[PDB]
Amino acid sequence: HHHHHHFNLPPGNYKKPKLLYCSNGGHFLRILPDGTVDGTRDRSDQHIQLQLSAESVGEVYIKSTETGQYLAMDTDGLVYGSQTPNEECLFLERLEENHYNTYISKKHAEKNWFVGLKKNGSCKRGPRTHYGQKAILFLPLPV
Repeated sequence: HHHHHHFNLPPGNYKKPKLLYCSNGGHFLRILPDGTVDGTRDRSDQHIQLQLSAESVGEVYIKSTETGQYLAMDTDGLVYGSQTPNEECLFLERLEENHYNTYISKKHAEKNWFVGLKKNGSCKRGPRTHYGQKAILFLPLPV
């Protein structure tokens, strides 16, 4: 239910799409049509528009409005874009530092694997992410 994690939730809803802005390097979470996932500073990019949806309270899907691909994290902690929703597509959306949004792999929740962007714009691998990093901090902006 709580998945052994705090339950501080961020404000806001899923009514409209959003951009997931990463504090770390100022990148927007990007889901490439090829299943590639990274971050870009280009506000005009057509693959940064994401529609979040709540499966259950605090659990979301992050889907690309452009491609329809779901954000996901594999068994080895690699983030990728899935054509279909599966257990690797669910994330625990939580409030962080009383301000930001963090996304913890539900499948790998016990290991604290988050979605995160490096200063260079490249995704981090599950095991490389951790509480306290700027890489995991996101700001949902209107498109």
